[PDB]
Amino acid sequence: GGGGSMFHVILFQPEIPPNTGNIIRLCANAGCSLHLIEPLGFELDDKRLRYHEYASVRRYPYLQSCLEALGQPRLFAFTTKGSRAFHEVAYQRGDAFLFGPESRGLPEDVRNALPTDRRLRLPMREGCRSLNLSNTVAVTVYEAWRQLGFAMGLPET
Amino acid sequence: GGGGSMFHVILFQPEIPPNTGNIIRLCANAGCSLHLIEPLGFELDDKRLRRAGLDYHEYASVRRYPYLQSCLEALGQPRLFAFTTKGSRAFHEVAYQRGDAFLFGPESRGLPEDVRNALPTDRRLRLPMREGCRSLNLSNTVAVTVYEAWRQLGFAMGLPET
Repeated sequence: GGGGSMFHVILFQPEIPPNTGNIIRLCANAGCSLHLIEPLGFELDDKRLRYHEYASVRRYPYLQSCLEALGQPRLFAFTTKGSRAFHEVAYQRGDAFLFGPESRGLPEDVRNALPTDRRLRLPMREGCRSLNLSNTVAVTVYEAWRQLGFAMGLPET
Repeated sequence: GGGGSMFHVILFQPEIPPNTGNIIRLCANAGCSLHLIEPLGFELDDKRLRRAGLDYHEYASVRRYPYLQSCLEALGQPRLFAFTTKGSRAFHEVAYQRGDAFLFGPESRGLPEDVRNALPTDRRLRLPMREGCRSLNLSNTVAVTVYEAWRQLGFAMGLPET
């Protein structure tokens, strides 16, 4: 209902309002909770992407405040610097997924607080541009959701 | 056998440029060609793509057509799947294969009824959703669709398959 959701999506200092808009819609369709680590590059009444599709959007001053509030969930970081392909992991309910901001990496110190096998990467072809952040989150969430059989409800608390 | 990209992504009358900006990056990363059925809701041509920074290898795979049928003929009539909320079959039940083409409707309207029904029922696919939700963003739908099909092919990166 408000944190008993399937996965937790954590955006570290996101910068571009439409991306976060599209991630809110994605988390709604997939039953995930969304968490934003300040500072943000936009305020949360802008540009409404297109009542309460968004009310399930928490913001926090620091990564650690978010993770305390969530109960220290199993955490994976999704970075181009990953040591391991995202699809090799056995995801499970309550896992948290941490993504960096659009125009920069996730800080070195955040990435290195995670075990090596939990710094994950999507298949990035050589010489290519980065993927859009929202598409990255969608692909990550839908792969983890697929491993759970696209389960819709139980529990919906 | 006449497929030199992994998949073919076809946008029917795309309206919102950032969605197509995002899908160009996804197709480049996954090794897919991208085809846009006119009219578009925005400007797109090789000069604009070059002003963005794409060189010949990258924007040669981004092409426009007048009609859906003109596009399919240019591709050799590949197996075609259409991705819609009115689909009958869940998108993850298909066994995809190299050279498959994926058709997506516009942001505002979804595919024309006559386009959707031109396809066999078992190739009208839907993505899973919470009950009573609005569709996913068009570029998220494409990303999610392509990466599931690509996962089935082991994420083969530019493998020299015929």
